[PDB]
Amino acid sequence: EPAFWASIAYYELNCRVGEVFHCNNNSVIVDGFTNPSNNSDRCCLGQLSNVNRNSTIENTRRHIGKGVHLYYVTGEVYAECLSDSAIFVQSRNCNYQHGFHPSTVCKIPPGCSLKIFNNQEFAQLLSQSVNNGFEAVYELTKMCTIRMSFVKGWGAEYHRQDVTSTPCWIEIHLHGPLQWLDKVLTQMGSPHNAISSVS
Amino acid sequence: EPAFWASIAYYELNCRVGEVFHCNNNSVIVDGFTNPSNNSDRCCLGQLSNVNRNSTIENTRRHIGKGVHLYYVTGEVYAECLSDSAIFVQSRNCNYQHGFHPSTVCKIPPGCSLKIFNNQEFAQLLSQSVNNGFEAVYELTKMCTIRMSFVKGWGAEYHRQDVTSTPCWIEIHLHGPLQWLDKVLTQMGSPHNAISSVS
Amino acid sequence: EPAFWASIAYYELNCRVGEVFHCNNNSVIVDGFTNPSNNSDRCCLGQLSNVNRNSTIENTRRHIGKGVHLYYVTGEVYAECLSDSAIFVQSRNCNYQHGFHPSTVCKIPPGCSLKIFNNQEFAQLLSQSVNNGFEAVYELTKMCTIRMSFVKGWGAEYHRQDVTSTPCWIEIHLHGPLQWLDKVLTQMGSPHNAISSVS
Repeated sequence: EPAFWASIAYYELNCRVGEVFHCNNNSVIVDGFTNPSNNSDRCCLGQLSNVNRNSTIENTRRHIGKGVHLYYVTGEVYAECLSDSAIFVQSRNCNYQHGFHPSTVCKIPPGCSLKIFNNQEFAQLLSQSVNNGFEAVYELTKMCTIRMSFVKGWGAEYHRQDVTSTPCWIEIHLHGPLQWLDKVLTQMGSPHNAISSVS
Repeated sequence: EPAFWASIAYYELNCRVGEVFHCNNNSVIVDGFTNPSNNSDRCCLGQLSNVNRNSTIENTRRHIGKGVHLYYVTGEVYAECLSDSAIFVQSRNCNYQHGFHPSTVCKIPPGCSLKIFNNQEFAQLLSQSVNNGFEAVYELTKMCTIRMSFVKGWGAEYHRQDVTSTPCWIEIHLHGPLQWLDKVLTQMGSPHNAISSVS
Repeated sequence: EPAFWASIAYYELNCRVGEVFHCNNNSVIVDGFTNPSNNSDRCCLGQLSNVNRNSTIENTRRHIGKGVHLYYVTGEVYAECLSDSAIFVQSRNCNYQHGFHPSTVCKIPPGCSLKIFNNQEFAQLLSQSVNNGFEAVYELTKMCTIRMSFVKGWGAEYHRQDVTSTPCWIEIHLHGPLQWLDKVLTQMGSPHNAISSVS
């Protein structure tokens, strides 16, 4: 249905770095090398520039290497750690599809794989949370974004508590889900407690 | 003449959020829902991401809803508040076309409408300010951008004094005007007091 | 080989301003006027917006005028100062092709010209630094970006020590070089001292 199944924006700490990548090929790689082809469907982080860069970020960028392979197949998306260092994923849909806390950050060690989005499991939540409120379904908006860190992990068991603390990370928007979510939201009504224009 | 009649970039406070939208359809909507189609010509704010986000911004984003409808017709552009909360517009051309101070921020309450750019009124200023200086016509550059806030207002009568203080707002560039302005500027000469390269 | 020979992003101080321009025409101009055509292959800085802008930046933007002409021919790229004020270039490849320190910032006074990238000279470095390490060739990544300031200079002989200190400047990525560099890096191996995921 959508021209792209995902889009990916990259950051270094809390500052967006480089253009947004959009994916139509079902298999995309985000690596740390230097090819600029927006076509190909390699998202190459290595040729993103940043003068604000520091040593701990430069070092990390040199260990992304092969990076992450993100495979869209039917309704599911899996992420594979091709890099020689681990990646770390925070997916609310995956944290649900299992049984973890919504803020759970999972490790995908090198060579490993993980379903990070379940288009079915999501589809439920959608319907379950329709007759559950409006803001109920607004929050699902949070499920269609997945955050992923290269090398350095964050949260429970690390010093880094926020993804914005990690040197190299990406944000993945799943356009499939967002479109279905959109269909639902456009047929509903604003929250209760209206909103002040001054405060 | 131009491929797009406008482009719109969105911010939350003082940080740009999301990609720039470009408009070729004469009617565009900027709403708070979650459709990613760059085609359609709905600019959907709800699927823009931000970890730096805070509670007062999240709340506002949930009241944008239907948002603003921006209608380009002949030379004029009107803005219509479809949202259940008001939008606030700062248009130098509209502040002139009327008689307000250039920094005047106008409210468009829900259901209301307002001509925010007058392609004629602008056209005058252009000619009047040609034989009025160069920096005279450089400043017109400021007229081709319009800033607009959702829900929270800013300036006179609010605590918020700068648009950068508002949680959710957009910046609209009118490519029609800019092109005509460009035609004029390329035939002129730099300002008087030349410029130091050290200070 | 690449769809674009360069891309250029603009900044004001340390904040990215406006969209990235991509160049396929061998001759591009970056000026300070107001045409939005992404086609043309004029990159027009004057119609980039910024509320965070200050007086010293506004003044500079008004002296860019004709700006810089960047000519890609065969393997070489030359930069010509069309502006009435000088531009300042930091090109690691040019600093090498000559004999300067890598951080050397060169002035191109109005009317002047300068080869800022030598596709041959680069080609050497590439091969020389293959059997010289991996991180050896990773650093070449730094050579394919060129930073350029309008009017105000930076570094040795000025108060401004960092390009991020200059009010108006651009970052140019040479996609030719990056692609060849990419070919090389994808056939190699990560650095020695592996990397901690916690620190």
